[PDB]
Amino acid sequence: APVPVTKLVCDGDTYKCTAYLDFGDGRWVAQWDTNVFHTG
Amino acid sequence: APVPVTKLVCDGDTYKCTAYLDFGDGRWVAQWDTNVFHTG
Amino acid sequence: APVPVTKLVCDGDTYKCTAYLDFGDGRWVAQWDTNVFHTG
Ligand SMILES: CC(=O)N[C@@H]1[C@@H](O)[C@H](O[C@@H]2O[C@H](CO)[C@@H](O)[C@H](O)[C@H]2NC(C)=O)[C@@H](CO[C@@H]2O[C@@H](C)[C@@H](O)[C@@H](O)[C@@H]2O)O[C@H]1O
Ligand SMILES: CC(=O)N[C@@H]1[C@@H](O)[C@H](O[C@@H]2O[C@H](CO)[C@@H](O)[C@H](O)[C@H]2NC(C)=O)[C@@H](CO[C@@H]2O[C@@H](C)[C@@H](O)[C@@H](O)[C@@H]2O)O[C@H]1O
Ligand SMILES: CC(=O)N[C@@H]1[C@@H](O)[C@H](O[C@@H]2O[C@H](CO)[C@@H](O)[C@H](O)[C@H]2NC(C)=O)[C@@H](CO[C@@H]2O[C@@H](C)[C@@H](O)[C@@H](O)[C@@H]2O)O[C@H]1O
Repeated sequence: APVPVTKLVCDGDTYKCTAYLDFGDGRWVAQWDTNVFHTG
Repeated sequence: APVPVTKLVCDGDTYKCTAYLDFGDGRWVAQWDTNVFHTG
Repeated sequence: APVPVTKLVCDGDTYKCTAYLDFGDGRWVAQWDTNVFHTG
């Protein structure tokens, strides 16, 4: 079931974003690959 | 063009995150595959 | 290392979401491909 994201972070060493989820004991995350770059 | 996200959810059954968008009739979403897992 | 997201936007022309990061000079983003579609 869809559950809300309580905090979103991203990481330019791992090239992943991690979404902390509201569910159960509070220790579930969603995580996906991303590009990370400097604008301008 | 980039539009704001009003709410972000993720789902450990479908392995998707869904971003509700502020645009048009209010019923547009962005969605992507994700990993979902327990930590700790 | 993980850094906070300050703003999340998504774009139905590019089919990407972009996360502005709290890091460094403030001009780093994470960006990933997404589906974008109308619901209901
Ligand atoms: C002089 C200095 O410290 N420059 C920093 C860059 O080194 C750093 O870019 C990463 O550098 C490592 C090598 O140390 C590479 O393996 C990565 O591929 C580089 N990442 C990117 C996206 O270019 C940048 C960026 O820092 C990274 O991304 C941030 C958003 C954050 O997650 C940091 O923790 C992460 O290291 O920062 C310069 O200051
Ligand atoms: C006893 C009990 O209820 N255990 C729950 C797990 O079943 C559940 O893990 C999912 O289980 C289904 C089969 O029922 C699998 O098809 C999924 O692959 C499992 N998902 C994961 C990520 O392991 C877990 C996790 O719940 C899921 O993810 C949450 C973040 C949330 O989105 C839930 O709605 C979703 O079902 O929870 C245990 O309690
Ligand atoms: C009459 C009108 O303006 N209709 C709009 C649609 O054209 C638009 O759908 C995009 O249309 C372009 C060509 O104009 C296509 O290349 C895209 O593939 C279409 N995208 C999608 C997702 O269908 C829709 C949706 O607008 C897009 O997505 C929004 C979330 C936002 O990012 C917009 O800036 C973006 O154009 O909107 C209709 O109103």
